Amino acid sequence: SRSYPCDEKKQNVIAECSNRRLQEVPQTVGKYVTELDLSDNFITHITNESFQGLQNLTKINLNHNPNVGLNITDGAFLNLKNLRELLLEDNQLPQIPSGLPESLTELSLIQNNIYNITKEGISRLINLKNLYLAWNCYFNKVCEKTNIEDGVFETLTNLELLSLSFNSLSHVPPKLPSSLRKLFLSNTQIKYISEEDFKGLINLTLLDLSGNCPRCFNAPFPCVPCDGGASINIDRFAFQNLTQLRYLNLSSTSLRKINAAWFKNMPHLKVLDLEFNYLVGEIASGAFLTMLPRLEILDLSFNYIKGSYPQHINISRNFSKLLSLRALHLRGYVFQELREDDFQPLMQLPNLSTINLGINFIKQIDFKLFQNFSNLEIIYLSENRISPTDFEFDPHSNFYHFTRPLIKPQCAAYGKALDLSLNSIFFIGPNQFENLPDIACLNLSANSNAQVLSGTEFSAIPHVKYLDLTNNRLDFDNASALTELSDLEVLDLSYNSHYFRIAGVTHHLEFIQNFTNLKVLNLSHNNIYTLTDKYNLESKSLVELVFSGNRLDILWNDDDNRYISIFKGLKNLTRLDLSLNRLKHIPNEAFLNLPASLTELHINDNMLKFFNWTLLQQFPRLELLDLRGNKLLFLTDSLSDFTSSLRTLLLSHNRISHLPSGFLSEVSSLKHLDLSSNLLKTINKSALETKTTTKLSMLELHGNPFECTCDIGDFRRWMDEHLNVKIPRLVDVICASPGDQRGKSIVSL
Amino acid sequence: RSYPCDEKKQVIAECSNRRLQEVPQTVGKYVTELDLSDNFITHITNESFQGLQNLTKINLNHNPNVNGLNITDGAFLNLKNLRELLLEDNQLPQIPSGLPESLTELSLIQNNIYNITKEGISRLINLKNLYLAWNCYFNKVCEKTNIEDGVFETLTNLELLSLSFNSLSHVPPKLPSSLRKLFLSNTQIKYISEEDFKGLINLTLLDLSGNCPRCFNAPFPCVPCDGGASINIDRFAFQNLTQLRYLNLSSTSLRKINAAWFKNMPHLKVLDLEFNYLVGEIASGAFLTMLPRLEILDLSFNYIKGSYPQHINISRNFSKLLSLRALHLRGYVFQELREDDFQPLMQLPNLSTINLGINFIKQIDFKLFQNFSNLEIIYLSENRISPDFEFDPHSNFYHFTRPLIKPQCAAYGKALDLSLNSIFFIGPNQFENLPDIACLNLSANSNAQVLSGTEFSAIPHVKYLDLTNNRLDFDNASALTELSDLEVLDLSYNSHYFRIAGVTHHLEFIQNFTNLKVLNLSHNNIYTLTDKYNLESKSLVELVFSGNRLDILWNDDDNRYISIFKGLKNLTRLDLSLNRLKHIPNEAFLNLPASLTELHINDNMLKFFNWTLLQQFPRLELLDLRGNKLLFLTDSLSDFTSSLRTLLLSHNRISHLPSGFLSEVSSLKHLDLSSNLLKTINKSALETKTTTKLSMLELHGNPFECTCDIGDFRRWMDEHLNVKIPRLVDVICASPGDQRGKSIVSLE
Ligand SMILES: *[C@@H]1O[C@H](CO)[C@@H](O[C@@H]2O[C@H](CO)[C@@H](O[C@@H]3O[C@H](CO)[C@@H](O)[C@H](O[C@H]4O[C@H](CO)[C@@H](O)[C@H](O)[C@@H]4O)[C@@H]3O)[C@H](O)[C@H]2NC(C)=O)[C@H](O)[C@H]1NC(C)=O
Ligand SMILES: *[C@@H]1O[C@H](CO)[C@@H](O[C@@H]2O[C@H](CO)[C@@H](O[C@@H]3O[C@H](CO)[C@@H](O)[C@H](O[C@H]4O[C@H](CO)[C@@H](O)[C@H](O)[C@@H]4O)[C@@H]3O)[C@H](O)[C@H]2NC(C)=O)[C@H](O)[C@H]1NC(C)=O
Ligand SMILES: *[C@@H]1O[C@H](CO)[C@@H](O[C@@H]2O[C@H](CO)[C@@H](O[C@@H]3O[C@H](CO)[C@@H](O)[C@H](O[C@H]4O[C@H](CO)[C@@H](O)[C@H](O)[C@@H]4O)[C@@H]3O)[C@H](O)[C@H]2NC(C)=O)[C@H](O)[C@H]1NC(C)=O
Ligand SMILES: *[C@@H]1O[C@H](CO)[C@@H](O[C@@H]2O[C@H](CO)[C@@H](O[C@@H]3O[C@H](CO)[C@@H](O)[C@H](O)[C@@H]3O)[C@H](O)[C@H]2NC(C)=O)[C@H](O)[C@H]1NC(C)=O
Ligand SMILES: *[C@@H]1O[C@H](CO)[C@@H](O[C@@H]2O[C@H](CO)[C@@H](O)[C@H](O)[C@H]2NC(C)=O)[C@H](O)[C@H]1NC(C)=O
Ligand SMILES: *[C@@H]1O[C@H](CO)[C@@H](O[C@@H]2O[C@H](CO)[C@@H](O)[C@H](O)[C@H]2NC(C)=O)[C@H](O)[C@H]1NC(C)=O
Ligand SMILES: CCCCCn1cc(-c2ccccc2)nc1N
Ligand SMILES: CCCCCn1cc(-c2ccccc2)nc1N
Ligand SMILES: *[C@@H]1O[C@H](CO)[C@@H](O)[C@H](O)[C@H]1NC(C)=O
Ligand SMILES: *[C@@H]1O[C@H](CO)[C@@H](O)[C@H](O)[C@H]1NC(C)=O
Ligand SMILES: *[C@@H]1O[C@H](CO)[C@@H](O)[C@H](O)[C@H]1NC(C)=O
Ligand SMILES: *[C@@H]1O[C@H](CO)[C@@H](O)[C@H](O)[C@H]1NC(C)=O
Ligand SMILES: *[C@@H]1O[C@H](CO)[C@@H](O)[C@H](O)[C@H]1NC(C)=O
Ligand SMILES: *[C@@H]1O[C@H](CO)[C@@H](O)[C@H](O)[C@H]1NC(C)=O
Ligand SMILES: *[C@@H]1O[C@H](CO)[C@@H](O)[C@H](O)[C@H]1NC(C)=O
Repeated sequence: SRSYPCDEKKQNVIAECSNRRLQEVPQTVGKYVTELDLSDNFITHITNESFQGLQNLTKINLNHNPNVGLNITDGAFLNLKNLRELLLEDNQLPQIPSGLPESLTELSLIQNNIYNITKEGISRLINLKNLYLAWNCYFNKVCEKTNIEDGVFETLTNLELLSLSFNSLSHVPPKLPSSLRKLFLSNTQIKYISEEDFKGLINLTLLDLSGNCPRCFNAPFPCVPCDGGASINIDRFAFQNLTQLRYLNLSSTSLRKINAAWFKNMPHLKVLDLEFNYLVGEIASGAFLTMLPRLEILDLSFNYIKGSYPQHINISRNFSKLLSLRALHLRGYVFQELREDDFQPLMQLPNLSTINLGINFIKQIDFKLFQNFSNLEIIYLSENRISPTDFEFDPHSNFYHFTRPLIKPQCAAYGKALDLSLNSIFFIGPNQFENLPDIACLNLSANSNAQVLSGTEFSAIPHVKYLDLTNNRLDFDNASALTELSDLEVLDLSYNSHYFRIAGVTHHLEFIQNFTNLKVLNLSHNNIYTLTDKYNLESKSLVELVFSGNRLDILWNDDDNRYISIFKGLKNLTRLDLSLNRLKHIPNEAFLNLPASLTELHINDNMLKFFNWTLLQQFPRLELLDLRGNKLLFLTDSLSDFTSSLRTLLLSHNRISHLPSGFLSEVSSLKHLDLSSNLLKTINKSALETKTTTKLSMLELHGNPFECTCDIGDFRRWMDEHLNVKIPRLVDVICASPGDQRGKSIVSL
Repeated sequence: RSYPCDEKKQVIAECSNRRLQEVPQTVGKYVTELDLSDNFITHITNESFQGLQNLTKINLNHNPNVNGLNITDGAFLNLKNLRELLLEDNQLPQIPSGLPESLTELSLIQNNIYNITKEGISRLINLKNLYLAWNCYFNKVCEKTNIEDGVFETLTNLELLSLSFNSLSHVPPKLPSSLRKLFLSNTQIKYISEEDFKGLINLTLLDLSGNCPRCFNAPFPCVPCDGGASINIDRFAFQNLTQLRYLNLSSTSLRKINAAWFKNMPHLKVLDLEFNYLVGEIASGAFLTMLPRLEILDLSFNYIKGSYPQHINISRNFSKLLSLRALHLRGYVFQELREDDFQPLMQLPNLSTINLGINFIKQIDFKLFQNFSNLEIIYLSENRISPDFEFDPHSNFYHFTRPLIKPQCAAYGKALDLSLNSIFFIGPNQFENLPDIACLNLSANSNAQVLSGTEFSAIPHVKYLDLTNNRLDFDNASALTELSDLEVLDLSYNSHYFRIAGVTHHLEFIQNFTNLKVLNLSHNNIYTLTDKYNLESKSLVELVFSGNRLDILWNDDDNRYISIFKGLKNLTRLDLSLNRLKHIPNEAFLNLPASLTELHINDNMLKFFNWTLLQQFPRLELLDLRGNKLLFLTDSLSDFTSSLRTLLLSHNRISHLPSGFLSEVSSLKHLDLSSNLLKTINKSALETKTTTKLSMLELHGNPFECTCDIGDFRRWMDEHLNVKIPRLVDVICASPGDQRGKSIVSLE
């Protein structure tokens, strides 16, 4: 049938029931459901009856109930004989619930109020593979020191992952099972790591001891250093028997000195995180660098000496021993100048593909040094000074750094990438790119660049294919701009509105036609409303034009003809975005002059009161039409007369009060119709008049003010009979009248 | 209570933009000025104003609002005192027939009138001001304007005539000599003869701009004279224009200005010559000797296309402009300004404003601004220094008329605006040899430096400093402290480094200012500070903290910022709008300065507000909680404040009003409950023994139930007519249907 209140669907069966304002566990769930997600509802109480007839559930998620404490009686879950993954995060739980099923393999209890880790609660769960207990007591939270009953984990003999981070521990719990692979103990106020602490865990691949004896200067959180800001104290033989270790996080442990012999017996170490320490000394001289022959990722970010600004970065020769190194991060070291000889030790590494020098206030760089490298793919120099919920930190993300790729992947994919974003390159000199290697992806966003590009500024790197010049203040006064880059495929000129705003300066966009291979052009949020000389955009190649956040309302205004064909010369164009252009009306001749090659057309978030549906006869490839967030007052009754290509029609956030007789099913093409957040109070039988298939497989109707009287029943039978038409969010397809039905789903009466 | 207009005296009916479909027949019969603009009115007849004799002014602009306005012959003619009639933007195809002989002002701007006729105009002999601009222009489909010979001749009191933006081709003959102001911009007149203005001895303003326009880079469809020739003005065309004060010749494609045009023009004060081709004349400039009483000279946008000369070339004869107060040279385009290039201007005694905006200037020898007698405004924005219808028919077409520098900044003294330049850091000699500057603009220079307490030492008296839209790195606690006289500091939109956790942010310098009155930290995304977590000043009166992250600063797991504003002991005004606050901790709220009079927490997401806590705020006059998610008010609000005059609660989720709330506090003049969820206002809500001192209660936008029991509130309204409820048309019944859309003030 049609499931309510959850949306149920099957994979190699999952009832997503989240964020639905549910007051208690709905009882109408399907029977063959394996994975239920009740996250973000308003459930206050779980008992042994809440999931009575669903013994085929292997996964329940009750995270963030009740959002804006959750009461769970003992053994509530005890009957669920297949339950393996139980997620109870962010629930103000005061203790680990009693009587959890011996079946559990995964138990998350992140972001609760649990300070007593106890055998009664945990020792029964001998199938546990992952247990997450992070973030129950941290920062200035009002909470107790955490109590870990002795030997509480030693039963958990297939335990592979244990996370106790952001809890007050003081010391590494004794008696962990040697099954452990991943041990997270970040920000647990442990000052001292003894020889005994992990002697037994011979399978460990990840150890996280970060933020114990933190470096607190400029902490974005309440930060409590060890006494005299001292180093975490790691015993000489603490990592002796950790032969399988692959991931070592030692960020913010106030390290000044690394004991090289710590790495003696972990020659498979792949990822070493050493951010926010005091290692300027160790970076220039460290022995430990010789002990890391398989290391792929080394993170030394934010080791700057406070108030210190050395002229040069000082890199030990021993970096030349890091033969497997793939990515080196050296943000926040802070130094003025980068010279060829400062990086000799890295030049011979065969796999060094990422070098990250973000946020170092670098003033000058000798670009020729990147030339002398095996296979640099990513040169990240963003944010230097080159010149011509309810909690703040995601419990599931890295705490010390953003985890996203450095360069957008769609740019990096083209080849070698140079990111000079967020510098002070306000003008591109004639030699600013001399001695660079053959860059394919270049980022110059947010340099306050205010110049007049003219066909020569990129001569030294003519093979750029993806060029980001967003958030600058370019002065488009020359028609040869960027014409030197004849392989250019993607050009992003978003947020260069500064000069476009000014009537009196010129604005030349002619250079666009000069590329034989330009595919994607983003002119968004430029406030374009007047151009000089040539009023039209032209390209034989261009496939996608993004023109959001401009002033087509002025370009196409009734008293001016000059821009009536503005986009017509884009002969290859399939995708066009005209959103956010304050259009109240589009002149018919202007709509007719959009390229007939369009398959996708967005005019969302404007101000349209009317739309000439007849004009779609001229767009025989048009598959997606998006008119969301306008003021449209009705629809045409003749849609099938005007297109046989349209598959998706998005009409949400408009003012439609009536759906025409023979609308739904007369148009063969249409798969997906979105009428959410309109002014429909019913749907007439006659709009449901049916042909073939109807082909409609998705119809959105949430947010309309349906009159839930016996009038609607025609539509209800229709839904009942056309179960191939997915209606999402049934709990939001709600009745506005009369008062007895007000606020309920239309499906529930 | 008037309806549907809002009425008031000195008697004026403000009835605009109200969705009305006919002229209302329920307008007070005393009303003298009536404004019905922006309504949906389609028809006007001799009935529409039948009971409103005594009307002196009617505004019908822009009806119907989103065909046109149909007006019958004689519709208005029974209105015998009617002086001002405004009919702009109504798609009138003709001047309406049989208008009353009493009219002194008639405005027909923005219609489809291409025929000016005696039948329409010639008996309207009391006319002082006739506006017919913008009826045919650009690529509008419209006809060349036909002016019946002599049509203006009987208008012998006509002082102002505006025909701009119509296709005229020639100056109309037979203009009455009572004319003071004649507007003929963009009328396609290529030639001015000696006859055209021969009798106009009272003219103080002539506007001939946009005839033979300079079309290069035009922001509108532009049609040049052939060859781009200049307007052709006869040597004697201004013989008798002895009273002329304003002459506008912008965009007339002038290469050469004939000095003799000014032979008989001793009072010219304002001369506008933008968008011509006058680079040569600026250098040679015979005409200048003719204009020793001129006050304003606008020479902006005379740049030669694709010419970037090294220097500006200013004729020595500029020194004859002895009454010049303001010189505008935007858009000349030149590389460098040397002292010798402005010699001619250095002895002009009243030259207070020099405007060099948008010239792409790279180097300025700043010491040259000392040899000036009394420059008050040095405007150098937008250079290059280093270390319906598009146009408003009531505004200048060739430039914005706002002030160059903000008045609040210029009022302090000499002013220097280097906004939108490329001063990405202030070098150590960036300001030497400047005049004693009191108002300084450095907005939008992409400045990224660590200000450290010496960068402004050569202009140590600045009192208003604008550093907006930069990317400053707040890493030295002595930044700006060399400005001991500083009173206003704007640091808005410097979010760049503020949004990065790993860099330092030191705001300690705030404390060092003995005279700091206004501080703007808006839109900086402030969420973390280094070492010192508190703002402190003994002087500060106003702090703007909108668009930051108080949600993070005061989150529940961190206490370091719980007194962030307590040390602002003198503060009266505080804006916490736009900080994504879902809740304020009680301790953080009680730590706001006890001295506050005006507190804004609008446009957050506050679900709850602790009203109790207003006990700690005995000077609190204005509290703004608009644009939140508040579900309710307290029961006993007088228990908590005796000072509150204005409470703004619009756009919240309040559905029930507490007993006696409308008279509960009695310091309160303004209560705004618009756009909430009130269905009605119960009897218990109006119970008091105190007299209410409320004078404005706002309720539009609540979904009222218009059943018979809204009667009690209707009665209270009827009884409390001192309590203004504006916008009664929008105080609307949500129910029952068939009462839907109607103002609660109707029915049973
Ligand atoms: C110290 O360094 C260590 C070693 O790098 C670091 O360990 C990593 O922590 C992250 C953060 O939890 C782990 O990432 C998770 O891995 C699981 C398992 O596949 C994913 O499901 C998670 O993704 C979900 O959540 C994300 C964020 O909300 C979403 O982006 C996504 O939609 C998912 O729903 C998440 O990636 C990571 O696996 C470990 N690394 C290893 C190898 O185990 C540790 O965090 C550092 N310590 C601190 C305090 O930063
Ligand atoms: C060529 O130069 C001349 C001389 O400078 C210039 O004449 C000026 O035109 C403007 C634009 O109309 C006039 O400004 C108006 O003056 C009246 C009367 O005092 C005001 O009502 C107007 O203000 C209303 O409208 C404004 C804009 O909507 C609103 O901001 C304001 O709040 C009011 O509602 C308006 O200021 C100006 O008076 C004349 N100057 C003189 C001395 O008479 C002419 O515009 C120039 N020509 C072109 C095409 O630019
Ligand atoms: C940074 O914050 C500062 C300080 O708040 C801010 O400067 C202030 O801007 C306001 C404008 O919002 C100025 O107040 C105006 O002053 C004029 C001039 O006389 C008055 O006409 C105004 O009153 C009318 O308009 C108000 C609404 O704007 C109505 O409230 C009023 O009833 C009238 O209709 C108005 O009060 C104030 O003078 C300045 N202060 C200073 C010192 O300049 C600055 O704009 C902010 N910066 C940025 C970049 O946003
Ligand atoms: C300027 O416009 C361009 C082109 O539209 C923007 O780049 C495009 O960004 C969209 C996301 O908005 C990308 O689509 C996404 O790609 C991923 C990766 O396969 C996919 O998982 C997502 O579901 C989605 O489809 C698209 O690839 C990307 N295109 C290019 C050529 O980069 C760009 O972001 C806009 N610039 C700015 C500043 O907004
Ligand atoms: C060029 O650099 C800019 C600025 O660093 C990058 O912009 C960031 O993009 C990410 C990825 O989506 C956003 O989530 C960040 O918020 C952006 N930061 C800012 C300040 O805008 C940009 O993506 C880079 N361009 C490419 C092609 O890699
Ligand atoms: C300093 O310079 C900036 C930029 O020229 C001025 O900002 C403009 O202010 C006006 C007038 O209020 C606004 O209408 C414009 O939109 C603003 N433009 C920009 C780019 O922000 C600023 O007001 C000047 N400051 C002072 C004190 O004069
Ligand atoms: C990695 C972050 C270092 C924070 C301290 N610091 C240092 C500077 C700075 C250093 C050198 C030049 C200019 C500025 N700015 C700041 N904010
Ligand atoms: C006043 C308007 C001039 C318009 C043409 N122009 C000229 C320049 C330019 C000139 C000289 C240096 C840098 C830029 N930029 C532009 N856009
Ligand atoms: C370099 O990377 C290649 C390809 O992934 C891999 O085969 C090899 O192990 C790496 N070389 C070294 C010395 O680690
Ligand atoms: C760009 O193309 C146009 C016409 O297609 C041509 O006029 C112009 O010379 C070209 N400019 C170059 C290649 O720099
Ligand atoms: C049209 O677009 C496709 C890519 O979508 C491309 O292969 C082709 O070269 C384009 N046409 C021209 C003439 O460039
Ligand atoms: C659609 O456009 C054409 C002009 O292209 C026009 O003739 C027709 O009247 C228009 N239809 C509507 C409803 O505007
Ligand atoms: C012009 O300046 C002179 C000399 O400084 C002064 O005497 C005179 O009063 C000023 N006149 C005006 C109108 O400002
Ligand atoms: C407190 O503010 C007022 C208002 O500006 C001012 O008069 C007084 O001097 C201020 N306190 C100082 C400057 O210490
Ligand atoms: C508001 O403030 C008082 C004093 O801090 C507090 O104790 C009271 O519980 C709060 N009110 C609400 C509704 O939480």
